[PDB]
Amino acid sequence: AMQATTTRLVNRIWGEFYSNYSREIKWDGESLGKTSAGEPLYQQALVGGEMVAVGGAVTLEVEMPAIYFVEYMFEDHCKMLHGRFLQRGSMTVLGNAANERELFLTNECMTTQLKDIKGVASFEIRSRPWGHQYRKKNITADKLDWARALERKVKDLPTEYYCKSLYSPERGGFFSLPLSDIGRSSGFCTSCKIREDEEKRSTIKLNVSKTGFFINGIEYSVEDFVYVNPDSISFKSGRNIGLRAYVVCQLLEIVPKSFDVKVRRFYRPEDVSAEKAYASDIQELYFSQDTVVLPPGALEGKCEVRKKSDMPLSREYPISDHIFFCDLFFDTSKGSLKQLPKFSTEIRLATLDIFAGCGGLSHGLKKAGVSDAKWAIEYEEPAGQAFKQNHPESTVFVDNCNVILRAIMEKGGDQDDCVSTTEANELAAKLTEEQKSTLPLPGQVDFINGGPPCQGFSGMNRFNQSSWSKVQCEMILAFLSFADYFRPRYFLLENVRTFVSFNKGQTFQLTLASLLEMGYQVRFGILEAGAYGVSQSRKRAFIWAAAPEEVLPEWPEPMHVFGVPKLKISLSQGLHYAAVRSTALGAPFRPITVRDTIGDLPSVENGDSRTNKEYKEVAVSWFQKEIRGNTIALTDHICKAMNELNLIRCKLIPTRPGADWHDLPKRKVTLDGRVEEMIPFCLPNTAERHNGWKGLYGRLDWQGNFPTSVTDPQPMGKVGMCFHPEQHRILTVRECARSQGFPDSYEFAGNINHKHRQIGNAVPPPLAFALGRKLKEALHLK
DNA sequence: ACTTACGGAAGG
DNA sequence: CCTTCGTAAGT
Ligand SMILES: Nc1ncnc2c1ncn2[C@@H]1O[C@H](CSCC[C@H](N)C(=O)O)[C@@H](O)[C@H]1O
Ligand SMILES: [Zn+2]
Repeated sequence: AMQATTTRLVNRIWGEFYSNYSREIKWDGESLGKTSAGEPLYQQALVGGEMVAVGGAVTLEVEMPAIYFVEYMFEDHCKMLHGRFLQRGSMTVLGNAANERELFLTNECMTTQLKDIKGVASFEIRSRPWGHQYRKKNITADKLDWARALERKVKDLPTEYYCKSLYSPERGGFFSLPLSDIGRSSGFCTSCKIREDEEKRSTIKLNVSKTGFFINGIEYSVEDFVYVNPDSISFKSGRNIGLRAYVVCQLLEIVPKSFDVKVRRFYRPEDVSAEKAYASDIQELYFSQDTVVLPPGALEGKCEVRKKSDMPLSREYPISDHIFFCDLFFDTSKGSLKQLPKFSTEIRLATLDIFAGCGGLSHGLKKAGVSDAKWAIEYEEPAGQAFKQNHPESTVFVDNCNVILRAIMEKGGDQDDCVSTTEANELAAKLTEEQKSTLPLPGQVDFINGGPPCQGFSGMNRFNQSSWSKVQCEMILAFLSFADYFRPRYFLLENVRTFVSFNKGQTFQLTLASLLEMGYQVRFGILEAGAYGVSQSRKRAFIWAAAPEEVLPEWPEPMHVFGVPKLKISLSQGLHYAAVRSTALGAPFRPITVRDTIGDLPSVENGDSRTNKEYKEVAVSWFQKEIRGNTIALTDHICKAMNELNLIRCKLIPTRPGADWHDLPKRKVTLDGRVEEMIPFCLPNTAERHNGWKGLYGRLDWQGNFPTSVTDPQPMGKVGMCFHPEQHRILTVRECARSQGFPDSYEFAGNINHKHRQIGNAVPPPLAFALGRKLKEALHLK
């Protein structure tokens, strides 16, 4: 319940949203060259007295006039000018959080006569050096710039605009300026060439040798292995049943018609039965002799099909390899599976994890090879204990982030740049010298990640205007202040999907506006955790930020079928951005089900409290072999104890898909001597406004998926689906951890409520691993 | 320390 | 027009 401790930059950005806020036209000079069409190229000109030059900006009438950064000028004797659009900040995803003097370069350009220019706008390109050591100089320069801008605005003088980033709504973010590709004055525009290449890579182009084509840039050819959409050849938490994956085919022939492709076919284990898909590798295929003639537009990508001997030695949980293996033959007519009677042949960053929790993000990030987890901050004792247990080489501060930040800023001597409450200062002054000597200092942290609390942004929160929820939503400012003070090379933020829509997006827009103020490149997206190898409907919003000299990571490619449409962020002007595709209509791998996740764990009764057990059966599914590994000790296979009435209700729920409280008979039970009603009073009382409370007192489906992991699985909770598919009990701690992708060797601390809170709060380790892989690729790109 | 009671907006 | 996805008050 502490007000966030912030630097003055973040405090100034958020303002009131912070609780603790404190006609003559003539060429100038000679020519310098000619275009490919023999047109002289000039660099300087005069248009009615005002001066136009390559690298400046010009104005066109449109309501505010449009601004165009001049790329080149040339001459019919008609004077011409090519310019790239400079979008204003208010017309971007920033909205009302943008400055009135900042312009963003876009990939849209136009050619216009010099007579159409309304005037010349004072325009500069801003490129400040990056580093924590330039913060004070940047602060002084920004104060001077603000004073000059206010002075000019008082006297009604023309505005002076600056540009430091390029706005990509198609890539969804703000990237670094290609300073070497703009203002060349050579008759060649990079955006024009990019547009031409994008237009070219869209049509059907049969190759010269009549053996392949160029669908969407991909160069398919005969004997290649391709993906085909399965359509071209429900209850709560069970919407993935009936969803099929990509049909893997071999390009056999190019049948002339403007042509068609004749392909063979491969069968997956799930095409035989659901029991065969359970006990089978996710990358297994069956040879068949069925050929289909398809249009060339039905192909969805390329893959490799090997034998079991030539499969890659490295095995990862989040599978990013488009490699399958074929060993058996599926007879379509008989339905049998027989044997086969042309297949295929340093950067670790010192990391600070704020709001660490039990270490779900840190585990995946450091498993990918990009994070060190050198420092962690987590103010809850059980979660900090779990983090220390799972990352023994990490320095964990079990303290408020607003106190750790105050201690860090006070250690560095920047007490005048800290906006903190008296309580934060008093608690920071009460830190022993041992902890104040191991605190991180700016220049030692190259990566800051972590997810601030989402309980104030979640749509479940009925009371999101209370003091507690308003304080929880204020932890964004402390995270941004950590990023501003330390200035790491990379920055990662995770929150709920509703974080981008909360308060009309004003919290989201004010976040990017902060990161852009520090001089970052910011990109945003929304990812579904169930498309990366878990049986869970978990939609999370991610924000990547990088220094101007670094490369922004790409988004991981989902490889599992999941019944979730495209998750779009609304930018502005009716535009939307989807970070990744939707795998509902096809993906390389089949969805993970509940039985694949928790099918092999031994049965336990209600209220089991044995924290140490032994595995009874061996792993069967592909998930169980990957989630257990070499673990021989079963930990935290314990479930919460239900009272007599709740246990009585649980035993009367049928063990069939779609079962919930609607199947409870209407009768009076006697427990003690108390007489109660079997059906809870609150469920039919407000069922009309809550979709009938579907899923409450509901069992999981063996072929479905787990619902969203909450910090307190209850029978009568907004989720509801917490009962075992076959056992009269709630899901154990270990089962809820497996549903989140946690390896069986992971440890949790506290009582059962603390462990459940730890699991329900954590980022799925597979998603963190995928993000870390993308970050590793970005780091190697530099 | 548990158990019950339960609003409304963003996307489709 | 369904389909998602935690905090307070009462024992
Ligand atoms: N002000 C604060 N200072 C430090 N930790 C905080 C905090 N406010 C909330 N937290 C912690 O942040 C955690 C949620 S973030 C979840 C942990 C992490 N994202 C993961 O993937 O595992 C909670 O457990 C809470 O204890
Ligand atoms: Zn151009």
